[PDB]
Amino acid sequence: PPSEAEEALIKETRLPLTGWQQEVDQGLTYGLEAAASIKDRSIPTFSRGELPHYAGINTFMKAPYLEDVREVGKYDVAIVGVPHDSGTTYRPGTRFGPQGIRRISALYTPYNFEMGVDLREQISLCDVGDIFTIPANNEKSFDQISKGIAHIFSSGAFPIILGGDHSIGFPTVRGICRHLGDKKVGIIHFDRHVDTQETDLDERMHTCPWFHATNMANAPAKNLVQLGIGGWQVPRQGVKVCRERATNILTVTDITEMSLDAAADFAIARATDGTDCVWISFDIDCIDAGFVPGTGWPEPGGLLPREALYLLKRIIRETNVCGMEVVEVSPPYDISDMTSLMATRVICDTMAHLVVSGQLPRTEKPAYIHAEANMAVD
Amino acid sequence: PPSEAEEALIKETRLPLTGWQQEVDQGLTYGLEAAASIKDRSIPTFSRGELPHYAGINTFMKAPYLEDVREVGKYDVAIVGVPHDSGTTYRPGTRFGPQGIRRISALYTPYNFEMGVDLREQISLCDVGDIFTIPANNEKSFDQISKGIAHIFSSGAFPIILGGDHSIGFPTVRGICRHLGDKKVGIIHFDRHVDTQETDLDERMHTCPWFHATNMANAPAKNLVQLGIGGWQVPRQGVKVCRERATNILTVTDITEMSLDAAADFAIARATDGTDCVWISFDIDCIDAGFVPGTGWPEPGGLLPREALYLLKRIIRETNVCGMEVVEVSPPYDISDMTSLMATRVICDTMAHLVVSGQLPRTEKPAYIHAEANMAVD
Amino acid sequence: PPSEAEEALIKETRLPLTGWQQEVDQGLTYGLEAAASIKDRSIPTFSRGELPHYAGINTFMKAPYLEDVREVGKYDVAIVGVPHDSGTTYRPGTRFGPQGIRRISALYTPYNFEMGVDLREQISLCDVGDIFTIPANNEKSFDQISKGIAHIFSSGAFPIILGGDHSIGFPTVRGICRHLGDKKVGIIHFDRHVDTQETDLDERMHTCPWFHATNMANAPAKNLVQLGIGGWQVPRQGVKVCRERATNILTVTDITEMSLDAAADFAIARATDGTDCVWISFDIDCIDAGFVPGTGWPEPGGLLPREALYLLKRIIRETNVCGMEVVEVSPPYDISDMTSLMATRVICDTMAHLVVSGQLPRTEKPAYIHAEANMAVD
Amino acid sequence: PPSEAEEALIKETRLPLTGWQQEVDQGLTYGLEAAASIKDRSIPTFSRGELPHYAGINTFMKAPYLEDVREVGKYDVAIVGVPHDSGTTYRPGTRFGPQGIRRISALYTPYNFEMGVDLREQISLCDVGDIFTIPANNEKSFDQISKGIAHIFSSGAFPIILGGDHSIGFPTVRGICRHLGDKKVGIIHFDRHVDTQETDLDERMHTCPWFHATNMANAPAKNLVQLGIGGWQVPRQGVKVCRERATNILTVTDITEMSLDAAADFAIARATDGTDCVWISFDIDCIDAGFVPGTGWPEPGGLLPREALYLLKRIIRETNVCGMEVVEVSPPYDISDMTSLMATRVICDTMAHLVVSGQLPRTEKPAYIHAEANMAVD
Amino acid sequence: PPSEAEEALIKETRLPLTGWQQEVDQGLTYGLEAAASIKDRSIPTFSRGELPHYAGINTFMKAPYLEDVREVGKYDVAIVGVPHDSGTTYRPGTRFGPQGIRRISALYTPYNFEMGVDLREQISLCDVGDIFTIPANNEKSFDQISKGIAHIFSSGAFPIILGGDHSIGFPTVRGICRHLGDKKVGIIHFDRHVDTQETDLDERMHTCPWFHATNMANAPAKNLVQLGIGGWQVPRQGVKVCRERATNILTVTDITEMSLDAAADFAIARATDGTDCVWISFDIDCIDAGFVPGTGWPEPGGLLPREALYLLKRIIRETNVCGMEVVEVSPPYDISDMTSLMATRVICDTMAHLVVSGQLPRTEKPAYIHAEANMAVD
Ligand SMILES: [Ca+2]
Ligand SMILES: [Ca+2]
Ligand SMILES: [Ca+2]
Ligand SMILES: [Ca+2]
Ligand SMILES: [Ca+2]
Ligand SMILES: [Ca+2]
Ligand SMILES: [Ca+2]
Ligand SMILES: [Ca+2]
Ligand SMILES: [Ca+2]
Ligand SMILES: [Ca+2]
Repeated sequence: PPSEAEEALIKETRLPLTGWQQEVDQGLTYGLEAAASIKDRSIPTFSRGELPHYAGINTFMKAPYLEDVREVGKYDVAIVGVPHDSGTTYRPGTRFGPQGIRRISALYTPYNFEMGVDLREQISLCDVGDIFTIPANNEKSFDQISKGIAHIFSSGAFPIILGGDHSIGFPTVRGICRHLGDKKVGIIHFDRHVDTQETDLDERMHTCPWFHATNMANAPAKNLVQLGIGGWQVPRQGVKVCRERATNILTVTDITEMSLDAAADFAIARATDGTDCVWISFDIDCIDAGFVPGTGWPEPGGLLPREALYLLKRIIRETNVCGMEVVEVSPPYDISDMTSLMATRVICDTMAHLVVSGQLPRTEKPAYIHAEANMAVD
Repeated sequence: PPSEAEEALIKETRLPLTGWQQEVDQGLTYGLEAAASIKDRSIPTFSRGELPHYAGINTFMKAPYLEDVREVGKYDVAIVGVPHDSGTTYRPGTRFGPQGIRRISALYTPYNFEMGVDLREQISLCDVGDIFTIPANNEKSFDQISKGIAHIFSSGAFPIILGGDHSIGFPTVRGICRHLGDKKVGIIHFDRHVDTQETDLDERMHTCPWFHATNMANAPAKNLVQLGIGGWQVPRQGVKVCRERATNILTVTDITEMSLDAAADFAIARATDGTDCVWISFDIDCIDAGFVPGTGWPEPGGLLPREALYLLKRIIRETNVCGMEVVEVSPPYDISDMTSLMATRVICDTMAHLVVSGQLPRTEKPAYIHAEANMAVD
Repeated sequence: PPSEAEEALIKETRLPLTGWQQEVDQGLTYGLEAAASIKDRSIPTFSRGELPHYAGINTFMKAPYLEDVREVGKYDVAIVGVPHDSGTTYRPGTRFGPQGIRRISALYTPYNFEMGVDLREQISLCDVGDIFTIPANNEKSFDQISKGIAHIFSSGAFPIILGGDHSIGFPTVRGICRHLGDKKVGIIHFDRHVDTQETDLDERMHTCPWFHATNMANAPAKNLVQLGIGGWQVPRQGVKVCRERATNILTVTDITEMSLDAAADFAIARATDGTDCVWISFDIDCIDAGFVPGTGWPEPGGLLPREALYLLKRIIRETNVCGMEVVEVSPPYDISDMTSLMATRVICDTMAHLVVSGQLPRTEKPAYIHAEANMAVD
Repeated sequence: PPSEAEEALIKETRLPLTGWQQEVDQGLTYGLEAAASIKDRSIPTFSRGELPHYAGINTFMKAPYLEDVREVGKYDVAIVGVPHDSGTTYRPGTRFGPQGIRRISALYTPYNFEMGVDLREQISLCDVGDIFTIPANNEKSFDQISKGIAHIFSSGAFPIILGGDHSIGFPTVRGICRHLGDKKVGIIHFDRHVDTQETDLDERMHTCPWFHATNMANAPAKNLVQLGIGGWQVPRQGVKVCRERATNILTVTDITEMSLDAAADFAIARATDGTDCVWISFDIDCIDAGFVPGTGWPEPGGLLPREALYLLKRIIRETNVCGMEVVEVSPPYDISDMTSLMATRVICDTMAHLVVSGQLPRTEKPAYIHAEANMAVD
Repeated sequence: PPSEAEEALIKETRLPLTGWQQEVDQGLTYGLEAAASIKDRSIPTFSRGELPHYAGINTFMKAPYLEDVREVGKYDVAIVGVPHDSGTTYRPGTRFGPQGIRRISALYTPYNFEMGVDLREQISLCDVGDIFTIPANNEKSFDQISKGIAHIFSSGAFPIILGGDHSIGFPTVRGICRHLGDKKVGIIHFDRHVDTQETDLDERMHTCPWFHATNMANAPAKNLVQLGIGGWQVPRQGVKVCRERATNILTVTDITEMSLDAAADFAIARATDGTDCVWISFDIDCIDAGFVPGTGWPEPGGLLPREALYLLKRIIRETNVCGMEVVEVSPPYDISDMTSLMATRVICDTMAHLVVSGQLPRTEKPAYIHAEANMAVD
């Protein structure tokens, strides 16, 4: 058989360069041709585009900033920041998650070697900026989040949420469910922590999103899949809810003992049994603490990066994904954006798996998207 | 007499709110009205504008990003980043100066209390992004810098350069001089270091800009004013040039002994005697090292922040300023953007002094701006 | 005249050692005598007390932890943490302010050289731990804060609040006013920022405490003194309130130009004219940013440490102080607890000035303390 | 069979102590005997040698500094720093790579437990300091690097290069090839990134070394082995060159799927097929980002430390190695020299594998070293 | 009158370049001529000497490392590290003080602008490395320190000690006194802390050096001058000793109120009245904590850098100085070597004041140096 590297070289030949040339051409018009001493005449005077990586205004992957969010339906993918840390029960700082992710994403090119995907050539991506979150009122912030996510989801753009603490899992899923009609969504949750209790410190904090999301008819708790649960921070109150609502859990040791392929098989089967789409909710703290210091609830003995990324390869390519959030990156506790980088990799890999599996670009709005918002979903 | 505080309260009443309302209105159109639970209906769903400060895409002071640089002449002020550290002789990292300055500038409002200036109401400001610098070839990077700065300067927009190491003082001033005709520019240089030697490590590095700038006829060395020189890093080769070319120097002890007012009088008189405009070149390392850890050549015993800022009040308001650069901020060596914040304060104070003194907005292009570039200035 | 140092040596002779011996004796009983090889038989086996400074459980200044808060009236001073950052409009992290202050306070002894004060000998101090704050609901957190501060204040113990963001200035002052009857309190506010607007991001955040506090009859806005206001972060909305309510403001330049003694005279006269006590609200960001990197709204050109500490000497010793809060220390943004240390110094100096001026220990409850809570003060 | 630990105890008995005693004796002569209260009379007054580890002047592993580089041929191994970051396309800082590596190397002893190697007893090692690099002119810096590396290589000393960004792979290999005559060198490249494009930002940067090295007749692209390629930073321009020149690539997943032994077999076979020696070029970023934060292009999902070190065991012991470089350590982005430590381990393990396999010390100059420099190799 | 800057330009003309040329010439011999593309033929291939500043082996100011300490009497100044933190009562880490000072000293040139001093031209300086300190036994470490300092002092070289915690003040002064015969030394001590108690934590720690030093007949307590004492960390036990032994103390407020000139007059008069030489003992924590975060006992409200440096100008130039130590730099708590830089500035300024005042180079051994060690001084 050919190696992955040998296939990668062949796949690269199949990718076009029209998106690259478009950016070069616009850069030369809007940034001027370079000074006379520059030999490569694709270089402008003012950086306009990907290069140099260390320069420029940092939107996610230097995607266009879409100021007018009413136009978001014109894009295959919309990156949206949710700078919300009012749900944090230990360290705050994840209100800057979106900023750290955007900053470090400038290191990347739009191309993935192993998969032969070039997002600049194969999808349209925009960055719509951030939800106007409300630090002093978690519930008001939830209402802002749901309205913005509902707007993006109903437009047909695929939403990728930069968190923000995990409490946002309730208002993001609520925003989706406002436009699901009677369709059902399975939640695939990567986390050490079950996040299923009712209240924490008198409010609906990051330990509580799935209690409230699975109270909605569109999100069955029996289709909630929780990958990586364990350690010393899993609240007993949440465990009780998982047991009584019959959620689907694998610990880290379950995953490594059964094999990653069997663990992914479990997640796919359980999340899709009686649902129409799947929501991916990736808590960066599911990765062993040694790789993600910039997070509020680090825990040793988590998933290693290649394990988490392989699980994503299986799950994203084999389910109908309606959106994703990557939560709990907390830049004030990070070192050289290590944790933001891990989150960026999850986001970019996910987009590439959606391309490989033919889910993006979409040729039509998915059947599960309903234009009228059901404001009584919760 | 009335206190500064009493005058500030009166001055604030004289400022309009049309620029504020314009941003609110655009934010509501482009970011949607807020969710129903939000009481303040100036708040949108998506952050679009100043608020929240911790959110959004970080251009300088959240000014509009001007993608099409050919339109820069429509703005009173253009912020331009010069992410260039090929001139550094000790620590690199100031290629990220523009990024750190943009990031921390989100903390500011457009309004200065003591001066009664609101930049959102009184000027138009844009951020044109960054010059496409050339890390492996200082001279090519210089050529890019001069072309971009010449473009901005000739448009009539007032250029504010975010450095970048001090080597850029040559290509920025060269860019200006390309459009000065036979007019002369006095350079007011805040620094512990004279920056006047011919080469360093075989090239034109940050210790060399003024040797090469004052070789140009438009920039007389006799009008170069160097405020703060001293310590253990001033190269003897540069001192020799200062002596032979008769530059105007005050040490930190000279400044504090003679009084800040007398020091400013000296700078104004010497920089304007036989010149038509003044270029401000502010090396962040002129501030005592305890306030600016994120820099390549820190030195104890520098200016204290209030001293540097008072000197700027006198100098900016009493000279005809053609542009400014703030150089040597090196975020990798900083703590919580302390050094970027000091540079942001210098930049914003300067804009406010230009407003107070009636230099901005301009009612016409200044007499010293010539449309045709003299590419043989150097 | 004798120098301050000469007076300090004489003052030290006047201090007893009974409090020291009491701690040594308890340490030997509860921590055992030392191993046989230890020569100094005041040393125990287990650290119990001040020594070693790097060891032990970190309450503030290693004061006794008062588990049963119903007993707080037995102490001259009660340290209370308010780990609240739901009012932050830029960086969070000041929910850990109390932790950083407690940690670094282990460096101190109970004795101040220049003042000849030994708090271990001259007052009883306890640490009551922290208010149970509510990160997801600023208003609920306010209600907790007011109840706890009211409890401490009404007991007769002098309350020192470790913040926490400045939004807590409303619930702390509200807690005091619940027990002031019809007596009036003047607020002496050290800050670059006026903190007087009505709402921010739809809530009562750290820019808003004094709008809401001076709406209470017991806290006249005409007695609010604001020392250090200036820079680029002072919201215009707050300036409008200061003007319309006639608060008393001095900028940093006002203070340094008029002399610290004249500035203190102004603060004392204005805060005490028609009031019965004074509340001290010290925002750590009033100190120049170079000294306080661990804060959410740093600003260059602030007060230097010796200036702020001298103002405190004048103000604390010459007013009848009912309590104090030190706010906005944000350890995640600090370097080696520099900012926590500055706050610790403010707190300890204040206690020493209260001792020097004869305000502590109290011989009786002050006339302004009313036992029944007026829950309708706001 | 005996365990590795059991073999290690036996191997240690076979190592002499003459090199240790020589250092002790010189230390006592040059550093004086210890004060009278010191019992171990191998201790001097002044640290001179390995001990204490936290003390002294930090050459690599506290090896002798060879001031006169003309004498380098007297040593089995010469450590040379290349403080060069003009080839960096994102973060600079690797100009301090050599400093960080030297600093943290003081933690090590000269002895490896598992291999039973003591470099103080079995080889002569010197530190020749650093190449005088040229930050403002990448090409001039390349010329300095090639001259210095050619000098060391032609002397018969085994060169170990402390980088410095990967752009130096061209001038280091060029320096070797100047003295290879018509002999051929296979390059074994550990990296996530192919580093094979022609120019980047108009120059020959760290993404370009192997394009230019394999243009030389002595370095066949068909013998270039690239271990670990993948992620989102592999430039398409480089992939095209790899395909057209038929380089040998394994991804991380290829390596882990095929087994480390099979991956090493592949590297050995392909790099030695038609070559006379092998150059090892180890980019620290081939290790998963969680272990190497101090680097310019970190990437998740890389090699784990034990995987990289096992590959080195197989490859170094089973090829004729002519030199090695370890590149891209960037101390400004590191935490407690973690990344410098990983690079130190690679360097020291490599020396030990050369000893175990009988490649060092050399009994004669290798047949492939030619005394006359071919300055036209490129 | 001429400004300091005008005098500096004239003074620079009076300095030779023979020391510079000597280093250039040796660098070209030992580091080879540069590659052909380098235009400045003073540049070698291998860095050998001052340049580049970011390169090379870091001895203090890149001075020659004197391996054979028996030759130290051939040098005007000997830098000696004392990597000792067994006397620390709060934070350790100052065992790395010498390393941080050496590292950051590479930023400096040998020339001071304001004073017109070039140490490369006017003195011979060596770095003798570090004392072999004994972390587990403070008293054994003291014995090593005294033997090494006695050796350097008796040779006629001027000793500059890089600490290390202040406990070393006893063994360093003891080393000097072993060679003072019956001559007397006045100690000028810059510190917030008196450092005069008998024991701390059962041993002679950094709070105790002057108790034990002034027990020696050669060091009269009545000539001990303590500049900057104050704050909350001054132990009462030490204050008692200061009072009973009649030491000479000025607080920070004493110094600023009386004027720096009067404070220096006091220090000079009191330290020299009945003594033959003066020992300078500079605790970095005498500087306000905002400038020196890397220290074990930081304190707000200290000296500002320019104040401390001016005091040194007066004191060093007007006393007969026999040696100096700069203590308590703790790199693990520093930010970007800020604190090491302040200590480097103190050291270099001191050398320059010794040159300006004609104390170095010495034309003969000072009358107070006795060749035979009096081992019974203590
Ligand atoms: Ca979670
Ligand atoms: Ca979690
Ligand atoms: Ca400069
Ligand atoms: Ca400078
Ligand atoms: Ca405040
Ligand atoms: Ca404030
Ligand atoms: Ca590489
Ligand atoms: Ca790489
Ligand atoms: Ca001391
Ligand atoms: Ca001290």
